[PDB]
Amino acid sequence: GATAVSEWTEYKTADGKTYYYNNRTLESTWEKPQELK
Repeated sequence: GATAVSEWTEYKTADGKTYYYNNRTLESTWEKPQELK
């Protein structure tokens, strides 16, 4: 398994944006990792 659409969680900010947070790595980001659609 690798980049098989997963290892990322979505979150909504007060601003009204949906960001993501890699759990396995614990890394947040605003840009989607072309594997969360």
